[PDB]
Amino acid sequence: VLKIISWNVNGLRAVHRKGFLKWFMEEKPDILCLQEIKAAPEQLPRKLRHVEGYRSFFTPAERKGYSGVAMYTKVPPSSLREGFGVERFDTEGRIQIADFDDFLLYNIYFPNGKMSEERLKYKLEFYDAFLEDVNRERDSGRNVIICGNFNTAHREIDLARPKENSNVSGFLPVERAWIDKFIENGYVDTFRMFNSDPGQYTWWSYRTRARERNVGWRLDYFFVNEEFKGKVKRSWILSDVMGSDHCPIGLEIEL
Amino acid sequence: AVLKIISWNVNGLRAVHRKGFLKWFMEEKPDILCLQEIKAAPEQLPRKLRHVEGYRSFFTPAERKGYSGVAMYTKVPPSSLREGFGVERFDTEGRIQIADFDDFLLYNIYFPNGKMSEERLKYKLEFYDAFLEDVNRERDSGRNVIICGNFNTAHREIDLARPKENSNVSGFLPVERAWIDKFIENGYVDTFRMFNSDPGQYTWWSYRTRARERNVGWRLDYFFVNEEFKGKVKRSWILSDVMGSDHCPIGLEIELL
DNA sequence: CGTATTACG
DNA sequence: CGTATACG
Repeated sequence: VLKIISWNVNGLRAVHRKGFLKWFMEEKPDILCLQEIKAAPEQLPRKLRHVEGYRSFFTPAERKGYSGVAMYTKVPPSSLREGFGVERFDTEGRIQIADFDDFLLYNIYFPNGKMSEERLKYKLEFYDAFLEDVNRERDSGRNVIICGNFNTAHREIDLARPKENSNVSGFLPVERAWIDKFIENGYVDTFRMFNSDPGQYTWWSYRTRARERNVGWRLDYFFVNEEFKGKVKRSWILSDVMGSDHCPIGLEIEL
Repeated sequence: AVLKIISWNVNGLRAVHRKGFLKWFMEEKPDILCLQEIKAAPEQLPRKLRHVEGYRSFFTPAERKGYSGVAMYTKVPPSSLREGFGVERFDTEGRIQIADFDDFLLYNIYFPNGKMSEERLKYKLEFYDAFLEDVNRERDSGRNVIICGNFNTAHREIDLARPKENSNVSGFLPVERAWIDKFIENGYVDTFRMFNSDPGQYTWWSYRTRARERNVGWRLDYFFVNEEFKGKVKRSWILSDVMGSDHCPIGLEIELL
């Protein structure tokens, strides 16, 4: 079994100050995917770039201190691709696609659509660009694992206040429909394979102290292509790991 | 009666508020509180910071957002408050309040820091010149004056822990030290030194080197009076245990009648 | 070091 | 609420 953890850390330097490395060394994932690092490698301490027993990969945005994704792994991939082949989507530090032979691992920080209509439109086009790429690979016979911050709660069970958020980016009908479509394209929301409970969230607003009252949203997911779903042994939420407004999520994969 | 004035370069009034400023303020209960480097306009402050029970507040922010700025809280409001010397470049940086309490004028002044450039050192020195013309005109007209705030210069070698290594650092340049000498010769008295002639008495310490815990400091904050008023000064002291900023507060007590 | 700026979330 | 250039 291989353990993969995904975490939108909302600042890698920030979580580092809070004890990221202590947590990392206790949890011992085989592969760790991070989103929203808000750093390029040259701004990171050495102990963050060089972690014992892991190869690290950093894919920053062009804009300083914005977005960015990272991957640490005990076995290195045979390749790592950092975009879809579309400039506007490939320069925000949102995409790592690592080839582990048994599977391709997509580590994706999907755009947030809250700030503006243009950014909602960018988010939905990113979604489409993502789906084209992953389908190309799956069709070629590759098995695929996708984790990261999708920035959308899929169904009503996936946030504490569905009614109030019907017109808020993150629970818009159009966004929820893209996830339906993604699933209908042959992919499985792994957490829902094992847990059909409500109150299971991965993000809580800092602003209203939402975490202590568990007023959250499930924005972070592990998906696999349906042909690969038999190899998924566990999908869970690391609810109690603090340090970010998102908590980590986990996947156990056989082979 | 006995009047207590406290001066404090807070380095962010919202910051000190978050650290317990109002609690300290209620404990100390000065008659007048002068603050420098508030880094805020009144609209950025909560209502309870704008209006403290028993005090009237006067905020004089810089044109630039979150930069500089001075404020004053007083139990008895002044008859008038002037917010400049009448020189535009000196009057737009939120550095000047001149309040008339009838018995005296109180200047609450955040003097400029000259460390960043030659341009800003020249600015500081010209601001010193404009300040001296102002206070002299008021004094010459028959007013007693109290001047407090952050002068941004340690006067003598006793006024900082490391005088030699700062001989060419703004804050301890011969030209700056000489200006304080000149201000004094114009008929003004550094009140702290009326009562305390010891070394190790400082009001500012660098955050960057954790200087405060080793007391590697500078005396940058002062209360001056015109010499004719000095017999009214009962005490002048440093509130060195009061945390929350890289400066500590200073105090003056005066007795009128 | 630490408090502001503005952008983003 | 909190994590990402200017001044001091």
